[PDB]
Amino acid sequence: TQVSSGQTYKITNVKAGTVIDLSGEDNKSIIGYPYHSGKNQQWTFNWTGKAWTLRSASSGSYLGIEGTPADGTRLVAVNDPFEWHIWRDEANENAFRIFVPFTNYNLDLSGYGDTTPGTPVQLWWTWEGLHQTWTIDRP
Ligand SMILES: CO[C@@H]1O[C@H](CO)[C@@H](O[C@@H]2O[C@H](CO)[C@H](O)[C@H](O)[C@H]2O)[C@H](O)[C@H]1NC(C)=O
Repeated sequence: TQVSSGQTYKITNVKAGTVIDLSGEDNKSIIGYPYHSGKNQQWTFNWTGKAWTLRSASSGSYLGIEGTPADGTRLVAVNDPFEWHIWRDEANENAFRIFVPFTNYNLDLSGYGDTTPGTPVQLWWTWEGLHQTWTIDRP
């Protein structure tokens, strides 16, 4: 399936198999969680003209970040559209990396893709670890 502006997707960690999930505990924290077709596990993509924004299908908040980009920066739901660069992974072209634009920081399921439900999604410097790679497909 092709990723296209206006469409809504789930985003699955290649290492863990859990998906990017807007925590039901606080409707703010971004975690890895097993997929149950929740709307808090579905993200509406928009191409702005220069980057992607990801809108929570349940809350209407956007996938964004907790502070300035760094190793360990938490992802959180934010009010305003937050722009991402999204590229195919170089080794596995069916998967993707999601970067803060013009940085080397990409989404990373913490604990090296810890499968535990509630594992935070964070930024980390880009490297080959598969917990930084994600499939994007229909809910
Ligand atoms: C009423 O308590 C909340 O119930 C929700 C439904 O079971 C639950 O939502 C899930 O949260 C997890 C993360 O903890 C994940 O986001 C799932 O996709 C959600 O369905 C809340 O966690 C419950 N707890 C609290 C404290 O609200």
